[PDB]
Amino acid sequence: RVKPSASLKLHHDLKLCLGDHSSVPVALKGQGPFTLTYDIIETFSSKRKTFEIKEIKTNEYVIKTPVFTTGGDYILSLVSIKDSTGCVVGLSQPDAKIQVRRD
Repeated sequence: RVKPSASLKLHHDLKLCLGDHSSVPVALKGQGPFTLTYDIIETFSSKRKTFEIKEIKTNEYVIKTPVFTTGGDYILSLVSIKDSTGCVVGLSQPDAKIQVRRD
């Protein structure tokens, strides 16, 4: 039994322009086919984005965050992960920040 999760390698906020997307490298936790769910959430209000990649067997995967067509402030956090037996684990490990601006 393992406690799976994610540990982002991007160790600070990202400076983007408008219409920019980002790429946050994450050395993920949990060894085996895990369903990795994470939230790219806005601190701006509630445009919380959610992405789920099943059976991540990587433990070192750089994530590509969707294009931000508006300068704002976002945090990529971890929602939940899933063991290959179908066991969802509450993810609470380091998060990333994506700060988008308008050029």
